[PDB]
Amino acid sequence: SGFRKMAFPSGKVEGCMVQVTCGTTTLNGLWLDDVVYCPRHVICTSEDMLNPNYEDLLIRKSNHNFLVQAGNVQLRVIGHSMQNCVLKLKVDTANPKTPKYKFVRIQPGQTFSVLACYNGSPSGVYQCAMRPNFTIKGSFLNGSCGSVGFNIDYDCVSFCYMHHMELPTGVHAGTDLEGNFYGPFVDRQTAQAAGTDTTITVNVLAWLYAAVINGDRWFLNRFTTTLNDFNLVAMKYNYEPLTQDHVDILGPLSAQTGIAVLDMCASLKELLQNGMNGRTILGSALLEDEFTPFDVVRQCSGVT
Amino acid sequence: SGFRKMAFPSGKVEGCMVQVTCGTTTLNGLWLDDVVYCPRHVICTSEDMLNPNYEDLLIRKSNHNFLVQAGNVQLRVIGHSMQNCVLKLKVDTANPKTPKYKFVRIQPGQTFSVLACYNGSPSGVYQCAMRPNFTIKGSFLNGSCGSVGFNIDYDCVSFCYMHHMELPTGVHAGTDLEGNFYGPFVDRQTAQAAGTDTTITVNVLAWLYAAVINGDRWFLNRFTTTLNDFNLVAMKYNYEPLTQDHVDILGPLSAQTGIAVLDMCASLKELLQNGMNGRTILGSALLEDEFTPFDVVRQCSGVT
Ligand SMILES: COC(=O)c1cccc(NS(C)(=O)=O)c1
Ligand SMILES: COC(=O)c1cccc(NS(C)(=O)=O)c1
Repeated sequence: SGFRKMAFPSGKVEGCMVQVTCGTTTLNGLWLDDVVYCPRHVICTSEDMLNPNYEDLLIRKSNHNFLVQAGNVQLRVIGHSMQNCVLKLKVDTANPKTPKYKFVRIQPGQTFSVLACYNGSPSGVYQCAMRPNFTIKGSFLNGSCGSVGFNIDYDCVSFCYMHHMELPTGVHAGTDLEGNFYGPFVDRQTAQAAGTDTTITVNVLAWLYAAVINGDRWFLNRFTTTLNDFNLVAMKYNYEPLTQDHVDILGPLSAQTGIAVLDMCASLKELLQNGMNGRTILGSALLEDEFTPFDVVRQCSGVT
Repeated sequence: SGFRKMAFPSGKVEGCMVQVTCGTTTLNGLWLDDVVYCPRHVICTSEDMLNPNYEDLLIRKSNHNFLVQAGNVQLRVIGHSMQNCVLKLKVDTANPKTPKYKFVRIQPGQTFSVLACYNGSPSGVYQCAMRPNFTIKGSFLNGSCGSVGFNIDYDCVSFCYMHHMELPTGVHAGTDLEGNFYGPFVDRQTAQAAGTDTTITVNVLAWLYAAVINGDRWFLNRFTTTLNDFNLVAMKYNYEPLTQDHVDILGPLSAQTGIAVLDMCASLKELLQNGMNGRTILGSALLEDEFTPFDVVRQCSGVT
């Protein structure tokens, strides 16, 4: 029993973290096989960052300008290319600790673990979600760029995020491992405002199911609703619309608890309209939206 | 910027987790040097668990009755002893991945990371605190016993917790790595009620400092207080008393933010008396008490 905000074990990713230095800029890289992936803004002075022309800045850089250190040993860079907003540094040595891995671009609402690193050295691990506005709410200081976000399916690490940017509002933007930003963000020190940070409805429902499974039942009400009725309320409260695809995904949590998805929707509706009245659910005084349905299944069934 | 509930990187501990089986009971062990540490209740049938006599149950067990598996390879048990509520299984092979490590008994209020394991296989990592009633609020299913709690000081893992028990209320009890229970709990399936789960005052203050550092300032008030005045309010709200030792520990957070510890105490006092009024601090609608002052320093300074 008990339900915790849980990150994947970080060991497989710890073994992939290196320090990348270009001139006076040091950040983190991800070493998979004989390639080190890092944010292309490693090539920038903070001055460059105001209006960088990355192709033009890259002409001034050779293989030997990229200093890659894995622990306290230098890797030989034998090639480099720009893919979108990441640099791929070819090194002469395959990472001996390369895990099975995939590159996956996640959708808003999906959760992942971040291994926060400074100078290629891991400091901590935490669980994030891709927000509906394609930001993440991270914990990232100067030097944390190139820290990555990941999921693990048994023995295979799916890399979904690399850290690039803090917005003036202190929320975070970054790329998939093909260098493509999530959302409309760019690796430039310019005014970039995030859209509405809406609540991930399907995730709140999953967590309400988790609460029922763990004995927190006080919010279960006598009502049901429809998707259209629920969605009118959702809109009003800046919750993402719920689709039949979301209802389908929640099906196993419905089955386990014998609470129809639309019944839990009506319980959520009442919680939005009435508030918590100073009560908690799973030790939270707000509705948690950074557990996916699968996260709830995983933690409530003990997958390794 | 940003402030997250952050666990230590789990890699060093992942490398120490093994499966221990005695008869039909499988749980987790911790392999350090040539010793596997596990809960002594590995020897119990659930029937035994109602009134176990551990010395008497152990007479029926030999070295070969303890099956230790590290990944998919069996370790040879050449010795076994009971220390308090843990078994120490001597194996013929030193763990090649043994990190630098210490055994530390923590005080209530101290935080640590838990690597949740099933069948010697890590499923996730989360951040806990030793509650003032010597429980922890974990996420632990059947098979998770022998999962451990730890801190890392640079390269040295300090092991502070091993999981043993879920109380009828679904909170958790376990031991230090010398087999001594935290609090008055015993490894017996009997009625064991926890005391008052009080709020770790010094931890809430630290997190309020973290909030100021990250731009959440709305709760800063025009008041100050004294330890005695604050403590009258603390008592009323089931907050732990604040000592001059706690004030001393908060000193660096005071210095960084220029907010006197007693001023932040007066801000906390008003938050207890007035509530949050539907506002959040660092994305929480309650006062978070599972960050230590050092945790705040660590995350706000980027230690690795
Ligand atoms: C077991 O049913 C699920 O929760 C489930 C099924 C299939 C896929 C997922 N992935 S998710 C939570 O990101 O959308 C969850
Ligand atoms: C830097 O000042 C601190 O926060 C500090 C100093 C010394 C020790 C600690 N350990 S603790 C938070 O567990 O009580 C924190």
